[PDB]
Amino acid sequence: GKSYPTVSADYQKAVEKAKKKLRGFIAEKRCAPLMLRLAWHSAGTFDKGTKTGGPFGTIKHPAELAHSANNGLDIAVRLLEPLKAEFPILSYADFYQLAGVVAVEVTGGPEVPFHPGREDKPEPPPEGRLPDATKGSDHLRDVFGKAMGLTDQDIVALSGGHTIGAAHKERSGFEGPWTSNPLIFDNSYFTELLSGEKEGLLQLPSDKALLSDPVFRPLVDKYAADEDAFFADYAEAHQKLSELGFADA
Ligand code: HEM
Ligand SMILES: [K+]
Repeated sequence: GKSYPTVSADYQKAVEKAKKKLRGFIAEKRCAPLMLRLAWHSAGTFDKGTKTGGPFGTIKHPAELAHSANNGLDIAVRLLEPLKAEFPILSYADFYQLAGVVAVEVTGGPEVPFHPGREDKPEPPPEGRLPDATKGSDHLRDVFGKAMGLTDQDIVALSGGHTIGAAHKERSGFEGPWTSNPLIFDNSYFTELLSGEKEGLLQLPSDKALLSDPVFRPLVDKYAADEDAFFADYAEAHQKLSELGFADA
């Protein structure tokens, strides 16, 4: 149910230019996982019943960066500020979601469709909407389903974002990468989840919840067996995530 707004030709030119500069910047800085996290924490605050939160640029506000869920994302915001300044016509809202799309692309992931037009809104949402890594399936459905409005399939596929990156004990308190190749976007997150705990690799309680839930586990199995299937479902889910509350909800 998306009706994307019209933007000027100059806006579209800046999107295309920004997309290329973001590739080079994110690849050079090796910061794709952090940028994916920044885009996801931007979007993941959307509450469908109130139409508040969502990918509308508020994460750059000190009040939202201060949310404990967002520990470390001020680094992300700061890294992007010089490049953002080369594209004054773009909203921050669009710029951060574009960075998330590019982060997935430059690590070898699917090409997530991107539509411009998000406005930068004045009020950040209240703290507390992002998921708690220590809880399980009911909690994930509360947050992704009841608040954001995403499907069970979306929850499993988007969990596969942890195929890149790592936790840091000084940010969340968890520590280490989920995969042996944490700058490579692939289905390894699910293959590690199936195989048991391997030394040095991370599994959060929220990751493990996917293995015991009757709806989530067949999705984990599909994705571990079929990377192409993972990529298709991932791209659908990331696009939906990046567009919550935008161009209709
Ligand atoms: C399903 C529920 C989720 C929970 C409970 C969760 C929890 C976390 C936690 C605790 C960390 C480590 C933060 C740190 O110490 O640096 C993390 C990082 C990460 N998350 Fe998630 N996450 C979830 C879903 C998502 C989604 C939906 C995506 C993108 C699709 C995502 C992408 C990432 C990435 C890329 C990292 C690594 C960041 C880095 O390397 O700096 N997460 N997440
Ligand atoms: K990987």
